[PDB]
Amino acid sequence: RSFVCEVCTRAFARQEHLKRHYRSHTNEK
Ligand SMILES: [Zn+2]
Repeated sequence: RSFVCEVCTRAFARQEHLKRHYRSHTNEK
């Protein structure tokens, strides 16, 4: 019911967190 990093399947209260979180998963900005 809340964004979830399909990568580490991490859920956050904010989207930015996810996005920014991904930054690590890769390097796409
Ligand atoms: Zn993740």
